[PDB]
Amino acid sequence: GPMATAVQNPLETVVLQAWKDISGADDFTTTDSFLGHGGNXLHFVQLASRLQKIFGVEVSTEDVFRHGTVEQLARFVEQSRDTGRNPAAQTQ
Repeated sequence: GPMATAVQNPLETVVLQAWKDISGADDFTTTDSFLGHGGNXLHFVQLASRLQKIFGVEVSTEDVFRHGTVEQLARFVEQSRDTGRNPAAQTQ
């Protein structure tokens, strides 16, 4: 479902959709955790750089491992996507 599951992130719905294709976890939700649902270490690597494409943001294994959930991934991504470059550039 296009942007069906969106817990305050319109993006998070594409993130788990990748994991469904990568690992095959169809019953993986956005607020659910990869590692809590059972994830394979190399698939985090694949996922990360897969997400990097659809996010347009620099994503490596570190981030998908740290946030644990695609909800918390989209949480930072949507902000990085909105702000673009120059991290936290205030008083522009």
